[PDB]
Amino acid sequence: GSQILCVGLVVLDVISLVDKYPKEDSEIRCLSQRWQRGGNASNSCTVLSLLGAPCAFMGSMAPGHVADFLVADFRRRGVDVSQVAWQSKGDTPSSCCIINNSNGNRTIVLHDTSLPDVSATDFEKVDLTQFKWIHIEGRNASEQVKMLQRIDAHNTRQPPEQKIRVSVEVEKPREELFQLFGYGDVVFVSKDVAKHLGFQSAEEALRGLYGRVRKGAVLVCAWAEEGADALGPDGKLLHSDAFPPPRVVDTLGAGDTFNASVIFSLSQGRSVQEALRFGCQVAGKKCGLQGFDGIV
Amino acid sequence: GLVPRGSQILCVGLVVLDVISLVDKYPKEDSEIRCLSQRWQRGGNASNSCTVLSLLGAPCAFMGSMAPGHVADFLVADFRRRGVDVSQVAWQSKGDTPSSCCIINNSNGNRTIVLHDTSLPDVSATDFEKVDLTQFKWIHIEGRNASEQVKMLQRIDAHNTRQPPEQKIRVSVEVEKPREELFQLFGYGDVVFVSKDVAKHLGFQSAEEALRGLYGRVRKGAVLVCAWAEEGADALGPDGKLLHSDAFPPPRVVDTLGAGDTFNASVIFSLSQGRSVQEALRFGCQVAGKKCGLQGFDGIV
Ligand SMILES: Cc1cc(C)c(C#N)c(N2CCOCC2)n1
Ligand SMILES: Cc1cc(C)c(C#N)c(N2CCOCC2)n1
Repeated sequence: GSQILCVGLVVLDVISLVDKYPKEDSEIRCLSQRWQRGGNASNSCTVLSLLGAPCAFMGSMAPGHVADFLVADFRRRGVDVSQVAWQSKGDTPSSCCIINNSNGNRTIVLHDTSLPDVSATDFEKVDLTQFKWIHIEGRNASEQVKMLQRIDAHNTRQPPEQKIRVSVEVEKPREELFQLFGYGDVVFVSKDVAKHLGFQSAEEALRGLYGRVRKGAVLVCAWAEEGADALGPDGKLLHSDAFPPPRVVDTLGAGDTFNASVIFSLSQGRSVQEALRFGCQVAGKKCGLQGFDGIV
Repeated sequence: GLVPRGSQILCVGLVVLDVISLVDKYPKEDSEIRCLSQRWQRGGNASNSCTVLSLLGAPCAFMGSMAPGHVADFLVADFRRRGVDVSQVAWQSKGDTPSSCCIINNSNGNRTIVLHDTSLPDVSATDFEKVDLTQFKWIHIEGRNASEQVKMLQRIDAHNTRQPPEQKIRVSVEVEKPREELFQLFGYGDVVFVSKDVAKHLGFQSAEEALRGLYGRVRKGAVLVCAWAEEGADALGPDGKLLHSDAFPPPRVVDTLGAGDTFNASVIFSLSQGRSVQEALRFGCQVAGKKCGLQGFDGIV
């Protein structure tokens, strides 16, 4: 149990860096362009790798020239791809990302290619003994709940010192995913999900959604410039102010930087308060740079 | 491989990777949306004309700037898919292979474009100097970096001076963008294509007005051509006779993107086949009109 595993998506981010967001029906030239390996679980593996944590990525990929770019990027970062669910049907998903250089805002137009998702069958083949931590990016909820029931069953047959710590991410405001609330030691709920459920702050969301988490779980909600908050079994609300850079240039994957940094800090035995703080610290650092290089 | 002497039609200009996404609604800044469909296409004027020439049955070559990388790889495989000779590409050690993001709102049909960056250098006169011209029977230049292209055109003129009339390379130029620097290109080539957009920005309200008002800018013996979409196209040569062909509209209009490039390549093809200017005008109108009722370039011939 020496590695952190992230189960989720790997998407090709085709990036255009603009000085201002284009008005509808307008024609504006971009400042610069780059291809970036994206996908939430995939971005968190980049961050975990830079933090010095051995990690593995599990997600669906389709053989082609794009997957060769993605795989070469994963390998250059030392991310283990041995668990990848290579598919025969479907193309590798790609997205057009417009990054506003003046405020760091990122607009994503995702092309979801109907690539078959990672299944409980794919997960059943995985050797759970090499993993210290397993993070699951909420996608195919019913099929992931089965992956989560499999980790819990393994845990019950293991000593407390050899148990696999589990984290879940509920980013999209999709009702199917609200069952995952639900499972795991740490539950990351997005600001978008929280707002969609009628909450105007991180503290409100935590108080209103805690009843949905597993006994003894920590519910975490980041709220951009408002920093981030956490709530555990003790009922004590924990807050961390954000660490915004003086110039916010790229927020693409900031939330993924936060999740990965919180997971790394907890996996290192640090307190929830310290982990919240470290999450905001690394995410804030990322926001003042293009991509993920130089975050540490 | 071995290209026979005076066998190819060369087009010099832009190649860009256009990523086109169809959306339910225009995305609001800082949001993550899912497009209805996404297409990766090879674009650019000279690039589109190259595809059309291959489909017409002509050996053709593309000359343009690319930087090694994944974008270039996609573009090279798309050129090769269309039988385009890619050996004259000006590879660049600095800059980005052009890529554009187009967003189409499915509801109103509006097109929002994030254009490629200006980082990649255009083909230069020194890059063009290194080209052995003997395998080309026709060279078409898309007006971009005018001062450098003027020298490319002077080089061809020099080459032609030393050749018997049967081994002279025919030349065409396209002034498509309403940019002042491009207007000096009107004085070069045997055939000059002027866009409706340029004509309008110069105050002309019809293809007849544009040709009459701009013919003085062309070199002796040149033919000035202007397509005006639904109004068809005109041509004017040294005899002073305004030639015209009506448009050949398709039953339903599907995709007009690259219709001007289809017209250009078809007029060039027809002229290179020894057909008259009137026959070339008609042929260009027919092929471009058929293209408009088709998605992309499949089945234009
Ligand atoms: C979108 C967004 C914008 C900014 C300015 C920050 C920062 N700093 C940020 N993070 C806050 C901490 O939690 C992770 C995200 N996210
Ligand atoms: C944009 C545009 C729209 C339409 C409907 C046509 C036609 N027909 C057309 N072409 C006319 C011939 O010359 C080339 C262009 N172009």
